Amino acid sequence: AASGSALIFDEEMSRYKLLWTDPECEIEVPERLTVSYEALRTHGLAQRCKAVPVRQATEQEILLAHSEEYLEAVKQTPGMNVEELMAFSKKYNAVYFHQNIYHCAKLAAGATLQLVDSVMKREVRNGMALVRPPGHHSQRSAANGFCVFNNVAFAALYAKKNYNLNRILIVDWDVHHGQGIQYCFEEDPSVLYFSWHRYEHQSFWPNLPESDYSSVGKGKGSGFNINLPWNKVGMTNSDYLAAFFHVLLPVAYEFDPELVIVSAGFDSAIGDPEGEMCALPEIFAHLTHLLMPLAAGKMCVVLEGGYNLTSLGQSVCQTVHSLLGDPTPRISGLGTACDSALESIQNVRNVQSSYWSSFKHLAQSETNDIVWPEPLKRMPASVRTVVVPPPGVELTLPKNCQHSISESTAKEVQRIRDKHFDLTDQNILRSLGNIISVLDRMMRSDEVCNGCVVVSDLSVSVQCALQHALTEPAERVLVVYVGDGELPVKTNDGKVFLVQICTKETEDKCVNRLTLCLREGESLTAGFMQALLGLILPVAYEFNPALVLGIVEETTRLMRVWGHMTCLIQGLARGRMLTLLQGYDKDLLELTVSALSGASISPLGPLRAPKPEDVEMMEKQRQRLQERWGLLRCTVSESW
Ligand SMILES: CN1CCN(Cc2ccc(C(=O)NO)cc2)CC1
Ligand SMILES: [K+]
Ligand SMILES: [K+]
Ligand SMILES: [Zn+2]
Repeated sequence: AASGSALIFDEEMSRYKLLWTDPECEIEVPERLTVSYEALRTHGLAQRCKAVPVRQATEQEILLAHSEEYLEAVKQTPGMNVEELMAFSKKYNAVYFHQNIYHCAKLAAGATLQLVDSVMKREVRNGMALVRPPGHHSQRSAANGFCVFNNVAFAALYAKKNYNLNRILIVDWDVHHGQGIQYCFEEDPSVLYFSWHRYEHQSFWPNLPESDYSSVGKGKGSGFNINLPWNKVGMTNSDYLAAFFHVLLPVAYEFDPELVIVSAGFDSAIGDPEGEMCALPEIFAHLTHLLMPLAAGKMCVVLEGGYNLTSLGQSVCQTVHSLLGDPTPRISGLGTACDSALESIQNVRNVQSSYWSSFKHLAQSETNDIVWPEPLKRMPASVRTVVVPPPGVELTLPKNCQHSISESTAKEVQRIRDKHFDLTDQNILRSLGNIISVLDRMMRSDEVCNGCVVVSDLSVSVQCALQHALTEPAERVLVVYVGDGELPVKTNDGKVFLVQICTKETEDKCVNRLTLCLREGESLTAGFMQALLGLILPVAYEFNPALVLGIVEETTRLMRVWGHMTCLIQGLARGRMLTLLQGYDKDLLELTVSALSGASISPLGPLRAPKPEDVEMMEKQRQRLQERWGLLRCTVSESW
């Protein structure tokens, strides 16, 4: 399977600029490209990507998305002087032309096609194109908002034609609406377009009625256009994550795309003068991370906007860091989305309830200057994953996993058995030595990121893992338990949150436990994913653990969702996760190690519908927990 990350960039795309006074376009400058590539170099990220050369898009490639009349017109701009270039530009809204912009527009588009080919040919796993001019405002016969040709639209149309793809997802996280992409695919159910964007009740450029949440697509495309308008500025990390957990991700995992393309404008970041939002550069590590289990990791990230040179470089690095599989930064201070964002989210979920199973329960009453801290260092672990199979069993491990007891650790095991345990089963005592050794190599280390240990006795293993973690000290521990019965886990001090997926319906009592009893049958997969995206991840992100403890008891239908969970759960605690598997199951063990190690997750297939019984259970959990954990909210709360 595919390995690295493509980086596509050429200096030539910085060789056009604005040649006259125009306050509407002053902000789009060649330095955006130079600063972003130079920040990737500074952080050692460009050196770790496969450089793929740019090329020109061909005439027939441009005609996939644009009219002969418009291409013929743009083709004449290289021969124009400044007066003619100014006259030509004024025919369009917020765009300038330059003798070299037609050349550069061909390169930005070809650069995007190069990335698609590298990913679809399995030459790389994923990649990013750093291009100018941007694309997503560009239309069939018009330049618009700095865009000449619609780079990302090309990518989807090209991938449809040349790879016979039937489902492509486009995520536009630029702060502006990509109306050029919306128009291109508005009737096409094979391309799912998602956009959030500063809107302010249509007072913000481009000032379009059809940028609102009620534009869902047309004809056979109904439901495959998703607009989330931001009606106030200052949106934060919590607003962006709420948008992902409660709108985009549920639909994207149900759609099950074969390719993901990101219209990656970083004018949605803190400090940007166009966006005026407040999200930290670190959030793009998580927006990237949360999408990577789709389409077997096949993701093409295409630069659009972003005008604060500092804000821009940091966000580009956080994105490539994530494409490279480096550990995600911890996001602190998360909570409820603001009221305007909850209104936008609840309105889009309601209008989309006719088209997506994650929202269908909503349709019937029966079912209800600017500064900020520099991002910290993200170093990939020497060995990413450590595994301790049962004694004897050697396994075929990925190149970045490794088998594991020191004299010091042996003394600690004896101390613990002497005070707290009596037990002499010499292998469930080797268990404890392995748990303590692997945890020490996770926390007080830097060399290892996560690990998986097979165990016999859950209660002493869990207790030893949990207690050793707490005194390390890891401030908070998220525990994810698949199984029944009660663990030696205390949730009465705030330092532990326990998620439990079980078979017997348990009444929860306090707001530090989430207990999900999902029914038996075919819909267990969709129900689990709905719970993961809409309940588990919101709470876990708000909790912000320093360690994730996963626990599976011996008794297998979740063996189809476990990979997605352990991939997504690595967005917490910088990927520091210890998974305890009770008993040897080679498939589950190999899958756990696969996902812990950063390998691609196999797709689920287009998702069925969850049972209404399960959706009712999940929304009762949300109602019970969302006052404590506001990131769970996907509606505006009632005022007194
Ligand atoms: C406040 N207004 C808003 C719009 N603006 C023109 C404009 C700027 C940036 C983009 C873009 O595409 N950014 O990524 C598009 C149009 C002029 C003043
Ligand atoms: K957008
Ligand atoms: K569409
Ligand atoms: Zn933009």
